[PDB]
Amino acid sequence: LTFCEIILMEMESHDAAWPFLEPVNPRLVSGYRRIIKNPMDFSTMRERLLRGGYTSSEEFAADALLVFDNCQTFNEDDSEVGKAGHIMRRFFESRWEEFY
Ligand SMILES: CNC(=O)c1cc(Cl)ccn1
Repeated sequence: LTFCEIILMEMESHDAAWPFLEPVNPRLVSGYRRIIKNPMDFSTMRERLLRGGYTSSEEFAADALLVFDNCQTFNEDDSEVGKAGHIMRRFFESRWEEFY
């Protein structure tokens, strides 16, 4: 869970991390409530981590991949959020496989 802190901090401070810092506001994003069943962002993961709500690193990795799966589900690959999402997803997978 130490590395979970390291990689979350690096993700939170990443350049392309702007679409995933805060939860998506369904009032502002049309159809998001309908398309995405399990919304997830970095702050939600951050709150769960500080509270200690992560049993294992796998549960952490699950929510991380959930962020990028949700991004790919709702946004186009050539969209601004989509392009930022591909950067963040590749960043996570890379750093995650470095440690483990
Ligand atoms: C992760 N962010 C999104 O999925 C998103 C998508 C759109 Cl269209 C607007 C704001 N946020």
